[PDB]
Amino acid sequence: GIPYRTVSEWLESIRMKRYILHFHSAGLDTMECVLELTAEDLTQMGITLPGHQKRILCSIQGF
Ligand SMILES: [Cl-]
Repeated sequence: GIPYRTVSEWLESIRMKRYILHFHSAGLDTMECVLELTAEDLTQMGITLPGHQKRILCSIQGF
């Protein structure tokens, strides 16, 4: 990939679309915006549950 074309498609595929507003209000609206995200970025974004951070960060590493 990137094997996803939209942030929304990517999040849905990893079952984290519950965090879609968190990504948009932090101005991350394309796949290229997310490639270098860290657990610190997620926390600051309000995504703090560790298994969810892991789900998201593992997915990006898997691209
Ligand atoms: Cl993109």
